[PDB]
Amino acid sequence: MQIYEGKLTAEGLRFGIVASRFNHALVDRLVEGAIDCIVRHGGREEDITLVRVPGSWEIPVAAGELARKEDIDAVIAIGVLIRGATPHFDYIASEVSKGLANLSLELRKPITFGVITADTLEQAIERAGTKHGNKGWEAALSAIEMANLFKSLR
Amino acid sequence: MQIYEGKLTAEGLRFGIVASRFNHALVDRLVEGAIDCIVRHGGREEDITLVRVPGSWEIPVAAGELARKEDIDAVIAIGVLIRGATPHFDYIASEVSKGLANLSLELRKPITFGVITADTLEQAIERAGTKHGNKGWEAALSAIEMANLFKSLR
Amino acid sequence: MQIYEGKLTAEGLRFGIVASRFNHALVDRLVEGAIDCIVRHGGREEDITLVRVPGSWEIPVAAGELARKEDIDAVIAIGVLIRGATPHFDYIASEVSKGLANLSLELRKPITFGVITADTLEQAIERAGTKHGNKGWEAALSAIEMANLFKSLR
Amino acid sequence: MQIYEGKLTAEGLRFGIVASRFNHALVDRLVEGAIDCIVRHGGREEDITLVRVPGSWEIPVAAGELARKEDIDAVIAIGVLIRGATPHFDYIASEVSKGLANLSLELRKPITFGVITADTLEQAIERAGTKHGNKGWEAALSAIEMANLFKSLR
Amino acid sequence: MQIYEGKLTAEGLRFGIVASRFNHALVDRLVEGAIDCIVRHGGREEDITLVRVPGSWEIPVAAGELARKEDIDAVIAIGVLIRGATPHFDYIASEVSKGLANLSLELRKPITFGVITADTLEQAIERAGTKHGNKGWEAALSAIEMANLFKSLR
Amino acid sequence: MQIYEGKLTAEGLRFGIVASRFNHALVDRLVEGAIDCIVRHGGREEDITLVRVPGSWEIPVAAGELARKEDIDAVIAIGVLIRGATPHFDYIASEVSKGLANLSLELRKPITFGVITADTLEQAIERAGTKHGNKGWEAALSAIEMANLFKSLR
Amino acid sequence: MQIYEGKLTAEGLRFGIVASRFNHALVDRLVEGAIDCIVRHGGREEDITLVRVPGSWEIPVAAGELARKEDIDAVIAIGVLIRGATPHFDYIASEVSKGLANLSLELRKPITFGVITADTLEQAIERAGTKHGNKGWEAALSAIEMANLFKSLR
Repeated sequence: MQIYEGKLTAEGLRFGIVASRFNHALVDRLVEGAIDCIVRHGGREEDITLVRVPGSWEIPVAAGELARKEDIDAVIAIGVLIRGATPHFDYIASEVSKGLANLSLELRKPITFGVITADTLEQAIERAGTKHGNKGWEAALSAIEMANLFKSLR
Repeated sequence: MQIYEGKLTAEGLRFGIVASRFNHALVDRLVEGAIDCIVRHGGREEDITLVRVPGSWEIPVAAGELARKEDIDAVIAIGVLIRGATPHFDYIASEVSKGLANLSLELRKPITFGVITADTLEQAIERAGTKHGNKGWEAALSAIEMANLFKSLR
Repeated sequence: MQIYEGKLTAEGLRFGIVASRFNHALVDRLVEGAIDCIVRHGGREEDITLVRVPGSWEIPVAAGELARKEDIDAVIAIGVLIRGATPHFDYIASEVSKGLANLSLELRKPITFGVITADTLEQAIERAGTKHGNKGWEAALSAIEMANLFKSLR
Repeated sequence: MQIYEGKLTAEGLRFGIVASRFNHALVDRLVEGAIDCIVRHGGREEDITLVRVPGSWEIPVAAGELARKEDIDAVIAIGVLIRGATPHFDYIASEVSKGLANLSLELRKPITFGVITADTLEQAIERAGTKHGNKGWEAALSAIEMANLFKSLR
Repeated sequence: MQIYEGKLTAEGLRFGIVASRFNHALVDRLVEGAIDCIVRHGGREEDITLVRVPGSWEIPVAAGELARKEDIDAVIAIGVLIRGATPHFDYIASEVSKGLANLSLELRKPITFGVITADTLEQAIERAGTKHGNKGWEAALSAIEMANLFKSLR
Repeated sequence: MQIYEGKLTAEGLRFGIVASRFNHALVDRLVEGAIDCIVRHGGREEDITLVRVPGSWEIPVAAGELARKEDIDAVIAIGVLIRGATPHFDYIASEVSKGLANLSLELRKPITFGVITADTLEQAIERAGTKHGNKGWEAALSAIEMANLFKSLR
Repeated sequence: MQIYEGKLTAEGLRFGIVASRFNHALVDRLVEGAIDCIVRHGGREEDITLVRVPGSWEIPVAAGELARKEDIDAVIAIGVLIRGATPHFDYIASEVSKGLANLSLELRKPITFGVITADTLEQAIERAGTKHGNKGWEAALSAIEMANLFKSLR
């Protein structure tokens, strides 16, 4: 059988991170976790490009610029959405996830989903470096794997 | 009437399988079922390409690379999503299904959906080689049929 | 006012029918109804092309091949989805409807929706040749009208 | 500041109306409303093109043909969907709205949404020329404004 | 086996329609439906004879005159009965259905039943061109089939 | 289309009225209403023939004599049934309506149904010249229309 | 038949608007809506006369002065009443509506009713440029139609 897979060593890999600023007390923990994952898997901090945008709505259009760079191997999208009183959350979460997924297919380049979409603040806290882990660290680990996979698959 | 259909013998057919790693104790049973269905329908194991990706989110972008290969007749997407506490599942399930369906139409090549989308762990276990069958085996059987069909349709 | 409309006589019209095999005891009644509608409206059975696929998921990619044929005036998509225990139904029904609607716009050719999307088995039986009619007959009648319409509109 | 807006006089404007036939006792009041709004705003009835299609599902593909005409300034989509027993309504309403919205962007031409999407028959009756007005008349007024706006914006 | 059936093309067929005036806001949609079905199946509008009578009670005696015409191939009976406070409805619906059924047998000529017999106003509205279709259109389609059938059977 | 209808002017028309005597305090108001309708629509009182019978049961056999007269253009049947304690009402109401409907078809002559069939005395009072109108006036108006119709239809 | 109607183009039309000041946060949205409706239907802002009065009670006497002007084609009355704790609202709403209706008849000149009469503050907000529209815009549209009508009717 032909088997393709990505290892988890990040030597020589170059990452773009797009991180929104809303809910920054939680997004900043996700960014810390993504950078930590990259660096302790052997990626250099100098080969990370960090783009900041105001809210999760603006993540896609910035990720589309970063993922078009030839010297970016994968993009990690980071943000925190917490449901408020209206259906606003539904439309933002829907379009942020659709836009990143579409951009990954269009550009044929891994874009990983480090965006929390929580009903409650407690759930967001749990996923931003407390009892359910750190979704930024997880999205960066996925991006390492996918960049390594794409060195033979793409 | 002109009637087009695919038979279920897999001699000479070449398959791509993209299988995510999350929930691997269940995904691995789906992969076993897909390979068994191919091989005991006459397909050779050497004509299977298996691509591993970290999560269901990353299945589409890998399936788009595999489906673009001229020597792949059909792609079988395999993964297991189980709803958690937040709406995350909804956005991942929505984009994985949308991306695979879109890629199948864009590339005019059968891509079959062996991805469980369960509300509970019990429902995923049921569909991964226990009391409700094996969705990997089912998605491979669909891909056999579709690849045969496309020998005259495409 | 300029008024465009399609009549319901099917002389000289050529139809493609894509029908899935899952829930075949019901889909086969929808296929009977579509062929009967075409033939008793004056269409010839020789000018029907029937393509079988395993499940509703595979309808779109087969319909995209049939709709691209220059000698097919309209495509009728036929299948039966019944909700199960998990959200699987939602993702399949969503992508089958999206893919067919998208193909119709991309290819500028009528593709009619004879796909039952039922919560219960009883509702599917009602719509497959019993007390609420036959959705295959209805989708064929719509395709007759739209093909005649497009003789002047397209 | 530069300010662009459309007035509501319809002299010289040319409209396409696509109206489905299902629920025709209500759709026909919406069509009456749209024509009345155009004509009493100064538009000529001869400058209306009316296309009939069988159901709301078929509105998009017909609107795509009408909106491509160089001599059509805006398209008004008219139809009535009323929820039935199954989830069918959800998929039809979803793709009709998606397809019109997408066509408007692709063709860079206003397409207005005079499609009722009601849970009950009572709600549809209210919106088709009774206590909550006439959605046909409203979609026509929007299309007059948009066609005038696009004489300077487009 | 000898098989007799009628097709649904209406070329050269000549219809009588008897339509009562009570509940005319609904009956008039049934009449619209019957004429539309005839005409778009290929029947000429000039070959329709429309007789108006005051109530459903008077439909039979008028249908008896129309069905005796040698140049009428089938009669379509159209009316709307809605149950009131007394048992009146029962006696009217009973004799209207009995009288049409008896006339069809006595005159050996198809007479189709496009008469709504509803418990509620809502039910009548549903059946006169809204969510349960148009009983006029249905009774016309039956009369087209029956007139064609009788060209070989009678 | 050929269109047959009756106007509501009664000049030269000749009517037979058969009215029972039971519940005469109510039937006599129905008779007043029928004569008033005829006369103020231009019919002459001299061209009315009134036949009295004891009960609603006897209306049909008397109406069959009046309808056979060559110089009677239409017959109006008038009576009031009110449900009692036993099923008697059901059998009388059933046979009176059946007999009148049958005679109209046999004799090919309009016979209109001005017979109240009420569950309560209050419902009969409502329909005999109070809050729900006068069923004798209504049956006479129907007979005027049908006699004028039959001048061209019969 | 002779048919008189007003179109909705406002070229050359001259309007008087009488608007009270109580509940001005809402009345001022109604005034914006009336002026916008006039101007975007082709009326000139220079041909509007606006009269301010303290409360709805004072609208009639000011409207009677404006309606008597030979160069005013129609008057639009604008104000917002919201029920308070006492029956005061009833007497004010009753006399404002009576006075305007009476003046319109006495002076034979259209006076349109853009006065909200609400039980609650929420209902007034809904009708002053939010979810149930803008009653000032609606009263202006009615005044445009009636002024055009009276060019031939008066």
